[PDB]
Amino acid sequence: KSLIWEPRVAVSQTFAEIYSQCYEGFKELCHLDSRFVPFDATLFSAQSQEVDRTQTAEENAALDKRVDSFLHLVGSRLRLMPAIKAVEWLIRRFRIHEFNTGTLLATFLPYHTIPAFVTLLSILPVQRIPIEYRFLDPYIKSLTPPPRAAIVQQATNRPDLLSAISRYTLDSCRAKQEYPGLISFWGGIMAEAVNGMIDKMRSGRRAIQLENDHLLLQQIGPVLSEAMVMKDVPGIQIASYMVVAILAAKGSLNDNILTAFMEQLVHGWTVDTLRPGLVCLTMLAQHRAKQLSGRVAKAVIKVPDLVSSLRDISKEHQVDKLANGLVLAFV
Repeated sequence: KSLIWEPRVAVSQTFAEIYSQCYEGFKELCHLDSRFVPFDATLFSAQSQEVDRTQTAEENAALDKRVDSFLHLVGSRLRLMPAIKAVEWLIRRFRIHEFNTGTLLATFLPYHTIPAFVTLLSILPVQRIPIEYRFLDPYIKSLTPPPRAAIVQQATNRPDLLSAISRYTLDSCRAKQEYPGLISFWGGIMAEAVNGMIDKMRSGRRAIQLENDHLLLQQIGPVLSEAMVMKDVPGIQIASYMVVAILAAKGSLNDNILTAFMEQLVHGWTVDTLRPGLVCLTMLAQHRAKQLSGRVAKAVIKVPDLVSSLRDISKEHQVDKLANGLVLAFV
């Protein structure tokens, strides 16, 4: 029942004493980032000292929604002690480790090497832990951090967990509460998990390989589609282009799929992602059919000195097929 204090200390603290300590933390977050200020009326108001969750189903839904929004917002700062104190308040007062334990695990997950992660493990109720996170059961029992490699392998073998990681990341993006560590945690997990799923699904039998490919695209296709059109977050777009490049260069995918990706890419790309996207469009054409759609072609020639940029990309990449399909598609 505490992120900071051992049980002997915590049982004797009054809410007045908890609040006064955690509120200093929240007030420090407000000075770093004014987006914290609206929760001053809500989760961190003085009256919250006496709010008992149990005492109202629609209220609890609205509090669950405010808690989840705060967790997304605070996730970028979990290495600071003010952030840990603000979370502690929600844990002590609103018991969010029991009623919001899925959002809370996802918020802390990219910080799996900091001590607060293990402290959080030691107070999670194991039977309220969602199914896609229960690979953490050994690490709760041993009070040691899971290594990145254990998270990669579980994400690779459990669509559940990859999907929870994607959903949390996309929801932060939609609420403009993302941060660099989050984008990078997602992109690297998804890159290696997709690479691991490709290797597990590799077949010498055409029928098996085609089905595997359809299974894989059903798991990860929508997530990659949403991230490729997140125009306010170039970092998530560029991360998704890295995943799509692995699918093109390693994945053995039919030309309707690669074409689908090509068009989703040029639909979402902006002046901030033009070069990395063009590198991606190139690897999608090299691994495809010789002539490309009009969607793609009408967008690709709006790229400032396109021929100059392709000669550059040719330093490290196979560029013939995209210029060829650009050529062959003006008719």
